[PDB]
Amino acid sequence: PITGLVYDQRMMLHHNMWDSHHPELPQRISRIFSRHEELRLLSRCHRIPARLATEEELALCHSSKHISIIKSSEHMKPRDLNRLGDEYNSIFISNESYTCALLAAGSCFNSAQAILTGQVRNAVAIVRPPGHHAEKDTACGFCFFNTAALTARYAQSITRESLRVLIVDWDVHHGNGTQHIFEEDDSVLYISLHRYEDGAFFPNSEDANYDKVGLGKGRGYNVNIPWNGGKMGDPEYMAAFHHLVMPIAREFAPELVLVSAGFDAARGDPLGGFQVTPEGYAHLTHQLMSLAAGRVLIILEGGYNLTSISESMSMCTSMLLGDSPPSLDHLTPLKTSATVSINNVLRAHAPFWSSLR
Ligand SMILES: O=C(NO)C1=CCCC1
Ligand SMILES: [K+]
Ligand SMILES: [K+]
Ligand SMILES: [Zn+2]
Repeated sequence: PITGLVYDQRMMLHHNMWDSHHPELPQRISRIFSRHEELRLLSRCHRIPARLATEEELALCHSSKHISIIKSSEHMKPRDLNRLGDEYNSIFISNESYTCALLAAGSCFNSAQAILTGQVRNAVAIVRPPGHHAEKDTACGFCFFNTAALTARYAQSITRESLRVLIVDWDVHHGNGTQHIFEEDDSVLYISLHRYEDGAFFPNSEDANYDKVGLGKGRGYNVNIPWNGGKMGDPEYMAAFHHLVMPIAREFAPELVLVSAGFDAARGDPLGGFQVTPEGYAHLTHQLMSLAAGRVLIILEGGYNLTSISESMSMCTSMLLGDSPPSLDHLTPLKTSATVSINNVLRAHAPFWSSLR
């Protein structure tokens, strides 16, 4: 009944040298860690060490060209770093960025290994830079390497190739990189909830719509839950879990659950515009703990209100430790567009998942 936790202050070294107030701040992870200490959650966890991902491990999901370019940034001058970052969509780079991305991935590898060998029951990874926008061949949206995708492949490499991994991505943005990496794969089920606005929300692609169900062998194994026209919160997320996430996940019967746990859908976030509460994230975590014999790894993605993300992720760790869920506020009726979204996903995925029929 042990919960693992990985945090390493070295991941704060990745920084924006032209805009020191950029929202993807070094103190995102130190604030989450501090709140775990304040709530006396840290002493209840087993500390898991960070490590660098190797280049061979990065190649589980990424091209050699992309790996080499980010690797080369470690020795670049600021003028090189500025121009290189501006080649990507929403990326800043410093001489420490590559090392920090390696530590984010390697920290999650060690956590998955601890879960899969039974050292811990579940775990939380307080890591940055985030990962779920990173593609096979390019960086994007503050992400260099796709930490969650890499962890799924790493998990398969130390168990068996066809280990069933569920990735639930509740960051407010679509994890375009994770979807693309696994789009043709039936061993990794990707489920994303995200603000969509008919494509008028980052990353601004109709790839995030509900009709993208996967390709080839992966048909049915990509579940997009897109939100339109509404300040979504606990009622909508609870409804999506009840009607979609949990029935599909139970039928898939994962052997490992990875959460791309961005907290930018949280009330107070400067970018997301949603109002999921810390108790809401607690309830989402508690439901996922009923899968995979409790083998859940919570990986920090986005989330930019330091107070909101600290309370929200700490509440997730409280759930992993076995604490009872806090009480939700009175769940208001769903925003009408959320009902439309959920019904659209149900129709798209009922062909592949008999639990939705
Ligand atoms: O939080 C994020 N992704 O999860 C952001 C990347 C670019 C703008 C917002
Ligand atoms: K998401
Ligand atoms: K998939
Ligand atoms: Zn995000």
